[PDB]
Amino acid sequence: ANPYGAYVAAPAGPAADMQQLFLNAWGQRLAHGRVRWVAALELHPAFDFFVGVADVELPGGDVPPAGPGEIQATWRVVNGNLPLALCPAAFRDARGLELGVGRHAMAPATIAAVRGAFDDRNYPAVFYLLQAAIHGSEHVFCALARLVVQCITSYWNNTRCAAFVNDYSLVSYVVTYLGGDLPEECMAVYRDLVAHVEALAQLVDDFTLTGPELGGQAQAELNHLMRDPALLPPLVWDCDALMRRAALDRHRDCRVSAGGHDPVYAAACNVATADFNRNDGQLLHNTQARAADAADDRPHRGADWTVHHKIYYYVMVPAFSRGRCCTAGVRFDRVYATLQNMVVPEIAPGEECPSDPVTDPAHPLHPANLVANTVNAMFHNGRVVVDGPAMLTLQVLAHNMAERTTALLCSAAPDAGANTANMRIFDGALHAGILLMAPQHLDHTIQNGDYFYPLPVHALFAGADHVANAPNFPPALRDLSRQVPLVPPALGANYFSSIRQPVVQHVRESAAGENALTYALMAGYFKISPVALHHQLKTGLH
Repeated sequence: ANPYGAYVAAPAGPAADMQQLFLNAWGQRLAHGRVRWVAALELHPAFDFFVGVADVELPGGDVPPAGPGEIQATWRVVNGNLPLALCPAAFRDARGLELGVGRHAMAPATIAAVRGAFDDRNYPAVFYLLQAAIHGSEHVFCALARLVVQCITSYWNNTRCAAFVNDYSLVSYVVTYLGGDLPEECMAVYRDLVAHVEALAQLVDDFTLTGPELGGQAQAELNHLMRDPALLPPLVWDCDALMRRAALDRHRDCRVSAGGHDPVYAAACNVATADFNRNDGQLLHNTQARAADAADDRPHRGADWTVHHKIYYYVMVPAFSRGRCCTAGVRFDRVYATLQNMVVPEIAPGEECPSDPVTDPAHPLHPANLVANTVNAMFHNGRVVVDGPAMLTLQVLAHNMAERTTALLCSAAPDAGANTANMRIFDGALHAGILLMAPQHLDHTIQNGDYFYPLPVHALFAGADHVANAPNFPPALRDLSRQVPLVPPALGANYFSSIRQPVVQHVRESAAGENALTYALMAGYFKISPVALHHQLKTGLH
């Protein structure tokens, strides 16, 4: 048999290496046997029965100790996990559809805008490096605020498309703060986006009952996955979701492995502090508004924040990307470098700052100044228009920066499952990572592994194109990958994800408008425990 979806490895140091260490040990295991989930033992709905692994303590291990393949079973958590056989896609779609009527609904515009962003193969690379530099930091988003307003307007005017939709934190800000700074029709989009994620959040409370607090965890946490503090979103800039998580009753038994080390926090990082090559499992927790509010212990953002993120990444993203997209770790040195390597000609004494880059030869984006391998070059390729001062704000990065993108493997035993009565749930996630939206041109900087390296934390985000066209991709597996999510066993396995293939499969083939497909998923994300059903039933979910 093929244990791919069955096995779960433990963090193998160098995040930017992980994914490779993988395709070099499972190259055979994969091309050989066949994979089930990616498409006999359907003994029960509330569970998943598969050809286990035998004697191995799942949490660790580099490769499956080939041998007596026993048969294990895992608890499908959300109802969304019931195979598409037992639960037709066409149905779940219809479910969300009727579920939609009477609730929020992203306007035609906002959809075409955001989708477009995601489907744009020429999406200005600069934006990623910028996003990388603006690592979830609100403080920094505020600095480069001028710069940003430019990119967004720039891009928007070129093609009505939301500038940074691939990152909630930014999208969050762009709503919080560049009020009358972006064109009307355009700010609209960014708002609408959050306005939706706001409704999807309300949906949970709409089908949860207002009562006691079971197991030190509010009802909604037992009745729904997104609202469940046990699952941290795929991508985490700070350490909020990670703090609150470790702050759960023993009867969960949470285990988080940071790149392979007990995760130690960090309140900040300079240019003196920053160690791009650090392998010790220390996570930056610096994303505050004021540098004064500096913390190492307490969390910064708040309870809801992290939620909306999960809502965005697990619903909104799939909703728009339909799977064509993938999470990746960043090479901050490579970035920070070419980033703070610009060319701003001296402002002509007596003259005013260059406004137009097609004429004034003193404009950093005038062809005359476009030096190869310089951030000036990039802005040009992206058909982006940013003036000199804006470009200079990048001086901030030296003050507030993020060093390494860490691979996170967390886990725990089920909640309202004690009457269920071993196998624990596994979930991956990236600390300093970003979501590569559309797949940029094969031999270019984004794909060339220049600044960013592909590293899927979950089946939901693992576009073949990103991983297949990667730097050292075994040409043998090219075929396989063209139809099988390659999430590193170090980051989790299908039969253990709080959300398995059915869901993925759903998105991939679903054929509903985003609004519909949105609510659809948000629904599928409800729990399955008796209590869940209790609530879901009372409120009238089904």
